[PDB]
Amino acid sequence: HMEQLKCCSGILKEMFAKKHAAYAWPFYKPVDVEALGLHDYCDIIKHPMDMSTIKSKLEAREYRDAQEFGADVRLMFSNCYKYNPPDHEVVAMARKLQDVFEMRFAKM
Ligand SMILES: CCS(=O)(=O)Nc1ccc(Oc2ccc(F)cc2F)c(-c2cn(C)c3c(=O)[nH]ccc23)c1
Repeated sequence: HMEQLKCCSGILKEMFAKKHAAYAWPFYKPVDVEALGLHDYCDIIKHPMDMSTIKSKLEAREYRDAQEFGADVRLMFSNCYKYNPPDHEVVAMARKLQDVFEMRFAKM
């Protein structure tokens, strides 16, 4: 669990890395529903999640294990797939970032 949670910090650090920035940047912070004018976002997405919130939960030792960390990462992606139409550019970006996560998560 302790070394597992250190590995999860490594995965999140890679997701924040410069080489993935072109598709990862919309996931860096909570979706700003007000600034973006997404008036129905909170109605559709009951549990918003983003990379800064996951980073804070890891630092606060809120995750019991890798499975709990992985569930929040998958929630962030699931929210994006649920809210948006399948052809939305942000959905294409979420899948590219999910490619990064799934590889690392499966090999830990
Ligand atoms: C850093 C968080 S922020 O809120 O500070 N910045 C920000 C700015 C633009 C955004 O939108 C797009 C981003 C890239 C595109 F290629 C198309 C977009 F429309 C979003 C955004 C993020 N997510 C998960 C969604 C989503 O799920 N649907 C709609 C919008 C968004 C967030």
